Amino acid sequence: SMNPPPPETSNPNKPKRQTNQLQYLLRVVLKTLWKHQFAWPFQQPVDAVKLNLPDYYKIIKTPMDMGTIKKRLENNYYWNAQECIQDFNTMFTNCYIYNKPGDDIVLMAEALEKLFLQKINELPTEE
Ligand SMILES: Cc1noc(C)c1-c1cc(O)cc([C@@H](O)c2cccnc2)c1
Repeated sequence: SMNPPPPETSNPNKPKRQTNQLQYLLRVVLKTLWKHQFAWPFQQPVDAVKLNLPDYYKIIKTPMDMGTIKKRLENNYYWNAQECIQDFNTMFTNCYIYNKPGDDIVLMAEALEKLFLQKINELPTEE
């Protein structure tokens, strides 16, 4: 079995812009979620081969993870904060679609999501 290519993190054709909100997403939001005790399953793309989940990429067609998000932030991939917020949302929603409501991995995602939303409440206004 095989994993798909990861989500795009480099594209010289895509216009880029640094914004105070993007800087906050890296320096506050991502950094805080990354250090959380439940972050580890989310720090890299799901390796469906290693985890013996052959159905994963049949069910999840818009994959996303914090490793990818970290690279997109550090390598200035984004034009705006909404693109980055959408990536986090995709990551959470994927987890909830693929797994069962009770599952440990779901409780971990929910903890991270609660935290994420608290941090998004302090998103600075655009300079
Ligand atoms: C994220 C995500 N979304 O769907 C799946 C499935 C994962 C996932 C990713 C991993 O890297 C490891 C594990 C699994 O071994 C685990 C981790 C923690 C608790 N309970 C189970 C699950």
